[PDB]
Amino acid sequence: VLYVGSKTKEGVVHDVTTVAAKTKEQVTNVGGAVVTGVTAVAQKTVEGAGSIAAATGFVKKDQL
Amino acid sequence: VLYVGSKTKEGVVHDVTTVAAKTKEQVTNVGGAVVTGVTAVAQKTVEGAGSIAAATGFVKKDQL
Amino acid sequence: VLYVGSKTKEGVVHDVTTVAAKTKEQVTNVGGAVVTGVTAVAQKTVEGAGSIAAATGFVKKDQL
Repeated sequence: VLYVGSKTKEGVVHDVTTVAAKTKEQVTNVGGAVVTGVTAVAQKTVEGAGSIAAATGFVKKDQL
Repeated sequence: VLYVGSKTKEGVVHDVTTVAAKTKEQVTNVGGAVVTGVTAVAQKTVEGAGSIAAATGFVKKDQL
Repeated sequence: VLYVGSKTKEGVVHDVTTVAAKTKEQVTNVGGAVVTGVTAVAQKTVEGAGSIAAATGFVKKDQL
């Protein structure tokens, strides 16, 4: 009766490897979003109306 | 009666490898989104109306 | 009756490795968001309406 229960991985980010030698960036930003990098987001549950989950480089401008 | 239960991987991101030598970027952004990088998003559940999940380089402008 | 219960990993970020040699950045930002770095976000639950979870490089300007 071994492992009668779970042995799982839910919403998992592992063994992410990155090797970026050079980024000679002249980044000019005027009222905007710029994303230059490793972004790991692991979630199990997100709920609600109008909800944003794991947004990267986002620009939200509502005339509401 | 081994492994009578689960041994699973649900919503998993693993063994992602990246090797980017050079990006001599002259990134000019005026009121917008730019994304230059590794983005790993692992989720199990997202719910709700009007919900955004795992958005990357997003621009939302509503006249509502 | 071994492991009758859980042995799990829920909302986990592990074994993230990054090697970035040089970023000779001339980052100019005027009223905006810039993100240059390792960002690991592990969550199990986020709830609510209008909620933002794990936002990176975000710009929110509402005319509401």
